[PDB]
Amino acid sequence: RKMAFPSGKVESCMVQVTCGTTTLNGLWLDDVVYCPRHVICTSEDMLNPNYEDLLIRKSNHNFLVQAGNVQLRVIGHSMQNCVLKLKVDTANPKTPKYKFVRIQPGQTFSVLACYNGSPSGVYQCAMRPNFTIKGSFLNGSCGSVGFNIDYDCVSFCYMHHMELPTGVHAGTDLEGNFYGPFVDRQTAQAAGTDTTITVNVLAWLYAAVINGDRWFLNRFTTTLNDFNLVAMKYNYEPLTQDHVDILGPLSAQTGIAVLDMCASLKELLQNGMNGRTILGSALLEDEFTPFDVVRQC
Amino acid sequence: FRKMAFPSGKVESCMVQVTCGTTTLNGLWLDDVVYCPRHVICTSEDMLNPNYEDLLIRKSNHNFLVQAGNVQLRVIGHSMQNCVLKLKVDTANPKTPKYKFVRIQPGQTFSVLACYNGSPSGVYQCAMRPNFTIKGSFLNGSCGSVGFNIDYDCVSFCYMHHMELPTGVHAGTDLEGNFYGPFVDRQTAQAAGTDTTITVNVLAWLYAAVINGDRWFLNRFTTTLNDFNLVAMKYNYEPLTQDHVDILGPLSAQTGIAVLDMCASLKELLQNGMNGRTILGSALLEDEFTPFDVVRQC
Ligand SMILES: COc1cccc2[nH]c(C(=O)N[C@@H](CC(C)C)C(=O)N[C@@H](C[C@@H]3CCNC3=O)C(=O)COP(=O)(O)O)cc12
Ligand SMILES: COc1cccc2[nH]c(C(=O)N[C@@H](CC(C)C)C(=O)N[C@@H](C[C@@H]3CCNC3=O)C(=O)COP(=O)(O)O)cc12
Repeated sequence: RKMAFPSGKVESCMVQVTCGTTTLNGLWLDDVVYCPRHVICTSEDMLNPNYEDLLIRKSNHNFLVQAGNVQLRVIGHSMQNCVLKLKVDTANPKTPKYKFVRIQPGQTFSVLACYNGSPSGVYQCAMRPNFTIKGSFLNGSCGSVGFNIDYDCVSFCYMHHMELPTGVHAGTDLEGNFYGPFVDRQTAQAAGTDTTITVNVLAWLYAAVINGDRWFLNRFTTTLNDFNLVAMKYNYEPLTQDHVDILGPLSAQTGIAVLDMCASLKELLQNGMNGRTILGSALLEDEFTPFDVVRQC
Repeated sequence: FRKMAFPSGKVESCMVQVTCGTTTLNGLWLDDVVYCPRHVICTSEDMLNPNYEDLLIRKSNHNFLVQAGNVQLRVIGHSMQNCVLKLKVDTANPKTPKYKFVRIQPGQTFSVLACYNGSPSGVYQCAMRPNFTIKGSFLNGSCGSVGFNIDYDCVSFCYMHHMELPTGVHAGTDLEGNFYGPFVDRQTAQAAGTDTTITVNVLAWLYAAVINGDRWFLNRFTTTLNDFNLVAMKYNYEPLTQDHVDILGPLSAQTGIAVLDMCASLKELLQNGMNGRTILGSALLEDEFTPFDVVRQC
């Protein structure tokens, strides 16, 4: 099932940042607070703000950073693409081991949704191929982060900025770079047309096999280039070499070649399910990575 | 609209590892007591059918090996409340939250924090099914994992994991050791009563889908409460009470759709199938969101 990482290490890092009357969420790691730069906007700013000129008018004493109602004093500020970095005078004693990472489409992560620096909920998300995520966010949620946990090291990968007219969501990595062609303006932006995450559909077929559901296994094989040409015709992502490599463990475990599996999914694409389920669903599931399959299992 | 768990940090600070001999599971460390399932004291040979009390009198405090991360806690006492072992230790959990022990009623949801060897591993949302099972995600060594709700800094523990049924649904107890359902902490194959679908939750979920723009299942018809329950019972859905009607008010006030209107919508879904369409991306009528879960998310 959809399963989030335990959130306690990220929870102890959430703070709020206020400019005038705009309060977003921030991420407090060591003695730096990271938040979306549009906190320095007010209403007339937003259509096309001048973050350069807006941040010139700013001084350290304009920034109210609070862990709860305890203020942390700002001693430096700077902009790095779309994230503001506020240097504070206290190193967060609950700073976990961590890295900032830029994820690829198809990869999953947990979102800690927060409001006023207060965690509200946790859930698993997948970065769609059009660099949106299908999240759950109200107003006040900007600055909420997404993350993975590997050996109690936290890999921060997403900071939330935007809800698109289609209800899906957009944001940056922790260096302030948007995933996708989105800009942090009060603007109706359009997502690229999404596609199905092929490497994840394959992982899910392996998990079916691991569990005894293998009727779909065929006797054929394919080249990777022939599958990628047939896959794009069904709005499926083409497979990279990195995709085949992370399918490796599930391949070895089931004994099924990655490219026989590809030839098996192709059949499911040309001929459908035939009123037959796979792991209980009538639809192919594309938001479990091979890591998520191995994670449990 | 996603299935959302409560932040698990408050529970993470409480999970520990409990080992007796060659069996290990998770315990819950609040104040100066560690709570764990009682079959941790069982040998392999014992687990088929053991006398738990005589198994416990023959126990020494020093045979219990409680590890909280890297520190070993010392057991200065023990007792047994139903299927839950209470291990008094010489150290109080300094990170003990405001908490309470609650017995959940069927249809209600909670967050499960899946743990292994006392280490948290995942968190997700479950519902107490009508037949007092939960459709969990649990492996070897998950026994002692807990379910809980948080309500303004207060944690309400409602479930401790014990068992996976042959059908692959799961069973356990409240934090006073009383099983949900007719299950026992024996190593035997146990079946549950026939399960049903949580009606008021499906309706909350239909209301969720309208709030997210999905409207294709709405219709102009309406129904009486009793004529809806006749059809719901026919399809193995729980009955709808007036109380359930009232709990749904906020969603019905919010969307402009009277509850008895959404029931006519659900009745037609039950009698006509979904014709290959989808609601909030699901091919199935989802019944593990309560009205409170929808309200708090939307
Ligand atoms: C013409 O305008 C539009 C037209 C059509 C679609 C549009 N979409 C946005 C947008 O999304 N705008 C960002 C801010 C940008 C301008 C930097 C925003 O509203 N983000 C929210 C999260 C959002 C709100 C609810 N659910 C979320 O995901 C926060 O993170 C806290 O913002 P608040 O200060 O608390 O209101 C503007 C817009
Ligand atoms: C003939 O026997 C059977 C036949 C058919 C079905 C059966 N089902 C069970 C059962 O579920 N038994 C509990 C222990 C009893 C004594 C209450 C258990 O087996 N295991 C887990 C949780 C489980 C592990 C797999 N998924 C979970 O949810 C623990 O965590 C504690 O024990 P372990 O640490 O694994 O040794 C026995 C059985």
